[PDB]
Amino acid sequence: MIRYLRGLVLKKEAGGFVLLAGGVGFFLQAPTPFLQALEEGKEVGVHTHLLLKEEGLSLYGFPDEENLALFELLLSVSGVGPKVALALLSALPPRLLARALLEGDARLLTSASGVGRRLAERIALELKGKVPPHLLAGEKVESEAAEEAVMALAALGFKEAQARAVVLDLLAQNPKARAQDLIKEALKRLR
Amino acid sequence: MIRYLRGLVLKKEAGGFVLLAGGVGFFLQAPTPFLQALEEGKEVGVHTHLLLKEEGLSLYGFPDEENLALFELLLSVSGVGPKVALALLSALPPRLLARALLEGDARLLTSASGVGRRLAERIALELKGKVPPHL
Amino acid sequence: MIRYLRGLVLKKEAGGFVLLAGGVGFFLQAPTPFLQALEEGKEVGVHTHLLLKEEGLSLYGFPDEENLALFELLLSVSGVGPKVALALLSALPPRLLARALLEGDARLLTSASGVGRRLAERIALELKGKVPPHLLAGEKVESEAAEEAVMALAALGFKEAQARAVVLDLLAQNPKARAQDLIKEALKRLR
Amino acid sequence: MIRYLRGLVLKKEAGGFVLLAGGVGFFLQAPTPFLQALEEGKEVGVHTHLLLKEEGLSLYGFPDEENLALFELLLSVSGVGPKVALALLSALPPRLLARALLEGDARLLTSASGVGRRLAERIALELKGKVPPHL
Amino acid sequence: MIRYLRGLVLKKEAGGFVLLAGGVGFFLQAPTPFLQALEEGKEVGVHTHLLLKEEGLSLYGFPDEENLALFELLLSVSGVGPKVALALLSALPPRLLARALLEGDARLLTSASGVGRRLAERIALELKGKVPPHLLAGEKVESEAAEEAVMALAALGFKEAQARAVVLDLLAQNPKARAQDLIKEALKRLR
Amino acid sequence: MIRYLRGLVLKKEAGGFVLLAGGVGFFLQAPTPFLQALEEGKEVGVHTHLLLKEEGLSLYGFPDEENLALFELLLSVSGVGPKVALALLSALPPRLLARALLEGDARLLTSASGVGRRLAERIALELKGKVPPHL
Amino acid sequence: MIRYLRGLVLKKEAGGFVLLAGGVGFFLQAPTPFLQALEEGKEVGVHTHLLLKEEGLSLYGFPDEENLALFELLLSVSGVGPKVALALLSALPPRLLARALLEGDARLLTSASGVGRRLAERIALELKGKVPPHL
Amino acid sequence: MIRYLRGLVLKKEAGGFVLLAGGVGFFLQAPTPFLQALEEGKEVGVHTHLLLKEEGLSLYGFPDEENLALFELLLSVSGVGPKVALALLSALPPRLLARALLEGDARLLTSASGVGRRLAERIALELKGKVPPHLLAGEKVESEAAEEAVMALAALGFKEAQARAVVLDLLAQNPKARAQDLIKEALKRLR
Repeated sequence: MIRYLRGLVLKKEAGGFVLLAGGVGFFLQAPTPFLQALEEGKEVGVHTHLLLKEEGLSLYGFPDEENLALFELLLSVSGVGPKVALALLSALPPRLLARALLEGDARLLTSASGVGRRLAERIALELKGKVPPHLLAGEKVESEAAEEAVMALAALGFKEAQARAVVLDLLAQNPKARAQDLIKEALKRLR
Repeated sequence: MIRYLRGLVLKKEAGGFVLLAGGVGFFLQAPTPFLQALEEGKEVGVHTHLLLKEEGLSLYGFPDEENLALFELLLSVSGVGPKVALALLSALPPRLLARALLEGDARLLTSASGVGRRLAERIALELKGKVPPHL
Repeated sequence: MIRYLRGLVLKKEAGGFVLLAGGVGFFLQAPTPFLQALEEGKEVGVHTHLLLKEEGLSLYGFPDEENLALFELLLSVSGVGPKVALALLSALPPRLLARALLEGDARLLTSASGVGRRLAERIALELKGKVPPHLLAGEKVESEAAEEAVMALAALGFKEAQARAVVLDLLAQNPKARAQDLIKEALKRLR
Repeated sequence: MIRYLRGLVLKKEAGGFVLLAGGVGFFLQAPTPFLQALEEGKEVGVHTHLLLKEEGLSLYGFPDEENLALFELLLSVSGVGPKVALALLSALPPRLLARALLEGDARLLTSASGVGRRLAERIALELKGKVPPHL
Repeated sequence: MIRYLRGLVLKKEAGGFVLLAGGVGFFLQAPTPFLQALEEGKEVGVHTHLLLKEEGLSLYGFPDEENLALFELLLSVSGVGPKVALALLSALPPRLLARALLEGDARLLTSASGVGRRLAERIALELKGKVPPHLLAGEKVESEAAEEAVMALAALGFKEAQARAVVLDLLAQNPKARAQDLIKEALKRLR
Repeated sequence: MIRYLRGLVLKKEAGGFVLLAGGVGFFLQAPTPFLQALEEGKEVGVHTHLLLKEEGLSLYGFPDEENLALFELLLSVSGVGPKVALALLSALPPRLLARALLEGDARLLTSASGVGRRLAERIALELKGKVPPHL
Repeated sequence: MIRYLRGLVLKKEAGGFVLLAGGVGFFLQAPTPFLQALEEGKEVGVHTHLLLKEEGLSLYGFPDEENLALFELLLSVSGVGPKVALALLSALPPRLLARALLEGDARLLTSASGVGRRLAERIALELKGKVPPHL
Repeated sequence: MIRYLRGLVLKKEAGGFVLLAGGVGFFLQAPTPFLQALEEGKEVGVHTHLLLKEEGLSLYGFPDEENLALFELLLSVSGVGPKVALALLSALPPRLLARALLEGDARLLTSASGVGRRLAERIALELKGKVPPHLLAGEKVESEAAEEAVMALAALGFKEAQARAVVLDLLAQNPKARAQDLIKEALKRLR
């Protein structure tokens, strides 16, 4: 239910940390990497993952949707718990873990704290193939293809505005527009 | 306990979406139609249903007392599949469903994915006259 | 955990209603009486009572601490659930129910929707005596014994302030001060 | 998931108190001492511990990582009695407790109400060297 | 595990009875019909059906494999318990119940003590088709097709033995031999 | 499933006894009276009651449909204590019990060990008119 | 607790058979092969395995410490399917199985009915070096 | 329920063995000692102890009531299972274990396979005192105090019968009669 949260890093820890979102001091565990790049006092967003139990409720935080994704997916397997999933996530980088998970590197998995011999195997055979659409490379947008379009246009002659004023109108009739397909199509209406 | 949630759709995504409700990202699964209709980046209120599990909580937002109601009704059978639930609610509009559920139309239900003859067949029977007039 | 909440009465119902506290639309059941004296649109405070389950979580609201108290106490008994406890609370007034519960009117209990024959009995034998400190009469403070003190003083001669200015100083050295014990003790220092 | 709660003490009351945390009245049971010390009507932060049950959630606020820590430690035994837990934490100050727990002093624990010889006796054993130096 | 048992009918009952097999007095419930055709004192065989629980173990007895069969099959359905299954079995004859169960007479099912409206339906939709190989007519062998063969042979001329002495030898080379296919084939070797 | 067991009392012993039933030593707990009356080394039939548990089976032999019946009846309440059960059946004869149970006499039940006022008090209520005439 | 049962095969029948063990008809499911080999009307001893369930007991007789052993081994995985168990034991002889299980041969297991690639695939892994030399 | 059993030792094992009582081959675990003094082929009595579970039923056998006693008592403690209880029983002799258990030798307990450090302690603190009436020395009757009486009498003069014929009559009026109290009391009636 709780997936995202914003608040102060109130106080860190070995494998946990506390987020003062609202007026509530939430306590969530996270991967060492993420955990370290975490500094008390500054606001922060966290991709959380609730988790019931038989004695209480648990919160697990992550740097970005990607991570969260694996953590879940990971928990998806029978036998793998938060600790392990966390280990794996705390050991090798997501991207590399995504691949590994897909392909099935029970070898590479073992190669990481919480190093599970046969477990790394189950987790492997178990998610081979079953992994992942947009998850082999951390989603990251470059530059404003829009502006980027213009910027090109300007340097190609066309007085800025002339170029920007029609790049926009282009993104209108067609929101999807890689600078390329955008830029070109401008030359057309800029003949 | 959550029945209604009104806030920003922080991010549509697949079978669900994230709704911001005052510093807290709530994640709800919801009917494909609704799902697509839903425009991210803006506000929205959605009559929801909080569902607990071995894992933990699971929210389900819908556009009205309407869909919600069918969702909940479908949930009380055996193929309680919120999946199936959502399966059905995604394939047939509330009106056709309610009329189908009620007049027990298995010769339709099957549209939903995952609802073979059997399930639907023994879904209508299970709900024989449980589908409230309000349709 | 959740005991109190403030928000709009978003939408009422047969035996339930929704409280839009925060940005969340919480749905809680309440006693018919309380329920009716409830009007969509106006802010309201609710003495809530969470309740886990095996399929979801449930919220039960109440007019005042008193009620909440019984509702719990009620649930305290083996076999009595929210519905019943609610019935009982929805039927006869708290005060009368508090008494009844104490004394043991399995007769009076039955005498109320959800009218349980032997249940009214269990619930009776079961809480006989086990009920309640400050719960035989809805807690309700009268007038500002403080001011009330003064007000008397003024009408007894003493120019207001003279009287108020020392009633306060009296509540200082001694916060607990029924107008009586307060008033008198003023005449002393007002000789 | 709640570990820290900082807000207005809406109402001290008996074995607990109500803390206002942004439009929501949270209710926490807590150690008698703390409890009395606690002045209602003002602000307060309290390191808490959320405990689930058949019934449902139960919060437990304490004044420090300190008490909290002992509370939690005591909770993991068998006489997991948050009652007993609170029983002990109310009778002996964290220092004496931790030193007692650790050096396993049953010849003390019994002060707490509900902790007969047996329980305490088999509480020290259970925690033999589980009481962390930090005392 | 326990399916069959032999012992005295030690003492009967409303819907139960006790079988003293071994030295143990076993107590099993059975269908009224079967139950009535049961008389204390005489040995008897029972087609039993154990059944664990959360408070004890239960034994359900039946006249013949056929019945037992239905009782189980019956229990096979979700929601139908021993009581109901028993009712159904205690009401209409197996054969007719077998048919009904196959075809799906939620109408005929209801038509019987423990008369379940929608239940008779579930039980119906639920076992439609899923019922039963050799279970539409109580298995019952006629006469010794073997001897029967002979008996015919004798009356057809052939001195008894001559006929019997070769019927046997026929059942040898071929155990499966309806009197017909048996008899004929004798005339051949009796030419 | 065992209701009657008839065989040699291989060994009386404390709160139970061992009965030989064709190469198998069965062990039954039973009412003190019966228990003492019982002469070991000889034969005996005893209407029993097999009770399952977390641990496992538990037999309870009694001298008649009579006692058995009360034993079983008492077992269905909450203080299902076959102990309490046996407690009561050991203190009061079936007749007085049945008449007590039925006319709900708590002013007696207490004789049994372990049955405080409360239990007995809320044992009669629980069985108000459940005690079958046959007394 | 039953490991061996030796008595008359009162009636072969389908996926099981009834064995008479001194006035008591025991019913055991068993491997098809064994099953057919089995001649009804005569005696037989069969190393068994008693399995409890929600329903209740379930016996499983086999012809040797051999098959029994594999049956039991297969039972401890996840697709604990005594069905699958029997499925496998019916398709491959103990020797090939044990050698297959052990050398983890999924490129075979699939013969058994109900054992798709996946199951078998994650049956060998589960038993990697659990298959005892004795083959 | 099952406490005693007689049958052949059909086949032994590492920590188990099979008893063919009736026609059933029962499989029960026992203590190594007991286990070893066990030889396939010979009849034997076993002090058994059933034990349900969530996957099957378990049988644990013992040499004599004494042992069985401890095994149970042992299981009585929270955390100690059949294995451990068995270990303990398989390690040190009952008598010594009975004492130990009473007194509380967490030291001596540890001193035995399944050597539990803190467990030996729990088991200790836990049964200290709570152990055992007639269980500090394996119950074992000497000689027929009766005959023994006589035998003395004869050697003291009195012609055998004369002595035996009145020892019996003595055990009659008084079954409880240590040879001593028996013998003497004979001299009286043999004056």
